[PDB]
Amino acid sequence: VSVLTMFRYAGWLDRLYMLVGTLAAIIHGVALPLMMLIFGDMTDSFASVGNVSKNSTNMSEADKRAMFAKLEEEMTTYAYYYTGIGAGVLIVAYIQVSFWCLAAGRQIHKIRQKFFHAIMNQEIGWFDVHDVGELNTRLTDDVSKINEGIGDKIGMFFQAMATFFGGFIIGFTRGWKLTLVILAISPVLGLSAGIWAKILSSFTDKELHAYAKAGAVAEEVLAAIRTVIAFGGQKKELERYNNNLEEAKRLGIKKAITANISMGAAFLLIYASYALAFWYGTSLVISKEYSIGQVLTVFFSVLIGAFSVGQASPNIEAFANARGAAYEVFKIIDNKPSIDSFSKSGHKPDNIQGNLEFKNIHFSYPSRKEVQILKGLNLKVKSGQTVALVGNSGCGKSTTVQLMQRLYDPLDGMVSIDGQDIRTINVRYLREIIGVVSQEPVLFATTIAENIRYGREDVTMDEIEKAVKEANAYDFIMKLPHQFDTLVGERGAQLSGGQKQRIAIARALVRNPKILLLDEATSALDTESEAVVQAALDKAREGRTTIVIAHRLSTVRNADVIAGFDGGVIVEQGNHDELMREKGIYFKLVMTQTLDEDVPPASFWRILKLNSTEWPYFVVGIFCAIINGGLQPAFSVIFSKVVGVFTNGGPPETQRQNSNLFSLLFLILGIISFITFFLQGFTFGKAGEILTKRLRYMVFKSMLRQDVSWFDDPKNTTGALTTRLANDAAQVKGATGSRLAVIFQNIANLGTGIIISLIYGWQLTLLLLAIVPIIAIAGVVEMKMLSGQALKDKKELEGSGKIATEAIENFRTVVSLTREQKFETMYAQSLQIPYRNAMKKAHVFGITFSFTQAMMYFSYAACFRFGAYLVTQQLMTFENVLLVFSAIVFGAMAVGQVSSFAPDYAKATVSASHIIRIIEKTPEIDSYSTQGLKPNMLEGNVQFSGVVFNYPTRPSIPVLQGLSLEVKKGQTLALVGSSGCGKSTVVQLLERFYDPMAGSVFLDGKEIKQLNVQWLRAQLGIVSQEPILFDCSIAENIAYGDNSRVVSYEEIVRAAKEANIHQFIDSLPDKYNTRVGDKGTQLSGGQKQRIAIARALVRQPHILLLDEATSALDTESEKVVQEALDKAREGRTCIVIAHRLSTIQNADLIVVIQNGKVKEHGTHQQLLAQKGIYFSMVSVQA
Ligand SMILES: CC(C)[C@H]1NC(=O)c2c[se]c(n2)[C@@H](C(C)C)NC(=O)c2c[se]c(n2)[C@@H](C(C)C)NC(=O)c2c[se]c1n2
Repeated sequence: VSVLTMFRYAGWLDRLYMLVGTLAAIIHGVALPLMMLIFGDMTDSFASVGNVSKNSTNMSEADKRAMFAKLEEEMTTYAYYYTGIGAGVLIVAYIQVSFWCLAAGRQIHKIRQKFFHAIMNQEIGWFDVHDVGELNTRLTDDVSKINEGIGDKIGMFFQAMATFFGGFIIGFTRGWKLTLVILAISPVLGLSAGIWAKILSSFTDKELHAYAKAGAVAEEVLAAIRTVIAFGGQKKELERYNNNLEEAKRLGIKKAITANISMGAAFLLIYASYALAFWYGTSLVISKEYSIGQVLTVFFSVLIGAFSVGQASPNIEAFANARGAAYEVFKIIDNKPSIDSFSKSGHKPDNIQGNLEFKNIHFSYPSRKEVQILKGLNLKVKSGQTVALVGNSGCGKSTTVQLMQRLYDPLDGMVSIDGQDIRTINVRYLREIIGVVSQEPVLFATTIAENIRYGREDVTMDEIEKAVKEANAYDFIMKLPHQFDTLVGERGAQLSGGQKQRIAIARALVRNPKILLLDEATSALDTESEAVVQAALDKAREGRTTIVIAHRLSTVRNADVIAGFDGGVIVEQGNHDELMREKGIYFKLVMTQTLDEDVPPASFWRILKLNSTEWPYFVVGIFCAIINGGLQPAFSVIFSKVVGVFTNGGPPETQRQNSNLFSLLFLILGIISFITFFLQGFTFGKAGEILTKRLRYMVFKSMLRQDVSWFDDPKNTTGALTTRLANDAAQVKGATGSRLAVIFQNIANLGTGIIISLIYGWQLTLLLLAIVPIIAIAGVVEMKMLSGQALKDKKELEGSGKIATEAIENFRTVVSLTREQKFETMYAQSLQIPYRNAMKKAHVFGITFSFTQAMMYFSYAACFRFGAYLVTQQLMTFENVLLVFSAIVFGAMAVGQVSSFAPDYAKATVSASHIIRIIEKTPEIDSYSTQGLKPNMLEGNVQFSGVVFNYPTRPSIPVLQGLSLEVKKGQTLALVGSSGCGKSTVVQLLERFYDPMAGSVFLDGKEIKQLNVQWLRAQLGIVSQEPILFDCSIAENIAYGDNSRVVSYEEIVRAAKEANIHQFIDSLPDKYNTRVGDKGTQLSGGQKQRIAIARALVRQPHILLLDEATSALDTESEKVVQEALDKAREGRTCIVIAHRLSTIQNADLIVVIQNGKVKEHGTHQQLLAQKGIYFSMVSVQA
């Protein structure tokens, strides 16, 4: 039910098609065992011919005839065999695939529309809860997973019937009890295999979780980069915990990694066992009873039943994860909670006009426990009026405004619009009859003409023309290029909020309600706009009764009636004057305000050379690799022998030949493997260990030393970096392992394959090499075609998913609701295309997979038939075919390698390139000389000649053009610009974070941008806006280890003293030991600054860089800061930049710089004597 059924709901000819295919799949897997039985019949007639060929020394003619007759006889059996099994595979395959598609296809599609629309119907709730971020996320993600659920499933039913039926069919029909001995030994061995292997595979899981832990403890904080450069360099810590947990869980999970190699070894060991019991049980039940040297069929075949149950396993899984998540989020899908709104039929009020009535409504927010914001609200408002609400403590006003669109249904009491109860009239009809405008003027990524249109589908640019003209916007739109058909550059980020809101005005305007609501629309907008806007707001009001909650008492004056609120506490009501007269709430309050990347340059073999560098040595590794390969073709050889010696050889010692080879297999495979692996696992594994660890150490430091425009102007977040750390150390690891695997399979396949290939027979060697590289190329192109369709599909669906998102993310839409479907409709359109396209590609996968399989039987037809070729009187085509097919097996072993081990080397290398390009870098300012700190450099006079610069993005026109400043010693250089840039950049330039484009600086005499970077940052009293202190203790923080500076106790005492933070240091549990406490979230910015300053003075600068230090503080914080800073200055030079046009007075040389160029300068009153820039600044101040 629910889970699975719903999960597969909705398909007539679909469900039928689904079944159909299913069947196909069945006949398919089964098709493979049949294939095995056959190899039986052919291998048996073949064995007969070889045994009589063994007797020989007699009737030469009777032999020409018996062997030719049997040759052509089976040569035919082969024709009709591959013809059979073959044609089959092809056909049904293509079919099962169509299941996959068609099925999931239309399925998903359906689920698609029903989900979009679903969300667009869950209403309020999608604002109520959800992450409405995480939602569209799961939108796309989940939908897809459901799909993969439908297709892989098909594949599952498949291999499920391949194992079940095959292992049955053969595992019971051929043997009678022999097939049963098979069942005995084979299944039992399959058990022990899957068991032990899986037990230690999960032991690997546990080891990997122990890793992730070691990982984060190998992560730490790596942001706060800037403050860090102005600090020095962590470098030990990182490395410490780094390699620490690394090496530990390294050897450890590498013990389970090597144990994983102990697993590939346990499985292979047991493999050998498979052989052991296999051949043994055979040799016996093939020498005594059931003498057919064809037990091979049954036994081998059931093996196939096992491996098919495996593949079956991952497929099922996908059906699960798909089933599970799909149906659960499906429940959050098809489900139609709604009912607190909905969108259909309802009550129709043609009466047009009416009065708003709020009759005792008790409302609690959707957050259950949240205290009812409308602890009983009574408020009626006549038509034609314009009532405003006033509050301040948040949540109540906007709340009423809110439920006026029926948004949240009232918890109790009710509200009657016009004279009928809001809850009784149709919702759409309501929402349309209710024009509203909140603060956020949301605009869609389209043209103005549109946004408007959105407000109302049908409408001619004519009406829009007037509408806007009325919403007074017909001007900027005009002066705006493209006219009405002007887009809004990806979202509502291309014009002033004033304009935006305005447009909206227009929007809702064209809606022309009867009830207009303004949720502090004007709010959050410059004064000027504020006026023009209010203006429009008015022009649209008064013909429409309107309620308005705002803070601009100024725009509250023209109120036909004011509403007393301040967080959900109704009170005084009536005209402005009446409330002022009431000297209550109004009066008072009125008087209270008066992650993408991808880089072209890769790195061919470069990673392999730098590979070796990051490697001491491990021939031992490559060695065991090689021998390992040799080990594989070996089994190949030996097997051929076994089957051969027994299918055509001498009757005596048949048991010694059998007991020998089978025993051999065992010792050979099992022992050399478990050993070859373990051994390598240890070597190559340790390889990845150091490589990673060491790699990190370098990469990280490379960053530490790195810096300038890097973190100064980065687009490489702290995460992206940290990640880079982990992932890439790991990926290169995969680079060395691959290289290992490469040499391996190679010599394995290539080498041994060719050797045995020379002892071939020249018919087989060639026909087969044609077959392996060919089916190989068909597999690679198979994948390629598959990723392609997958990629392009993700792009069309993307577009569709981007818009859809835009709507759900921007629920505001609902405000007009005049688009829901309209929207989804447009998406139906896009969806429409990738749906027909999903069909085409469907068929595709079909023909592809099929053609694959084709190549399969085909290859077998050629192989066996071409092998057996001419065998009249005994020709060079006998048992050797085994070895030949061993070469086919060899190609298939190489496939086992590229489908296993370290990643496809691809992402491995790309990630390798990244870590390289980074570990490399260009230091730019590490150690050096470039000064000697002569006992007479302790001045501090800063010089700025030319000063032209502009952090990386030069075509944005430099923010430093021909600048020039200067500053004496032991004084305070005042600095004030226009805003943001200029101030900080200079400070920066001093810190030499960015070497100016043209010009230079002089901290005292020598040339800054030549002086010693290290020392120039040794003396520096830096304290910018947003401070910061690592999750250390204040004592340590205060004692900021700039360099060899040993945490000087009495020194730091000096820091808390002057800094003015000794207050928190006095008492407050632990005194100096208190860790910032949870990364710092326990001390006010004032405090943190106090420690900031402590830092500076702790370094005893000769220059103090104050970057608006206190610029988001308050009482005694700004005061105590300016005082500590007061004694913190004057003994040593200090450029103090700031936007405190008030406390800047106390300055020696105040410099008024107009971004790029300084315009005025000198002493305060003097600048005031210069009525102009500085003047207009203190006057705007007031
Ligand atoms: C592929 C199916 C037709 C069929 N095999 C043959 O017809 C065949 C004819 Se000679 C022979 N197998 C012997 C012999 C060469 C030693 N094979 C191996 O020692 C060997 C070692 Se790993 C490996 N195979 C992988 C690889 C090949 C995928 N194959 C299978 O798990 C598998 C399961 Se059923 C099956 N194969």
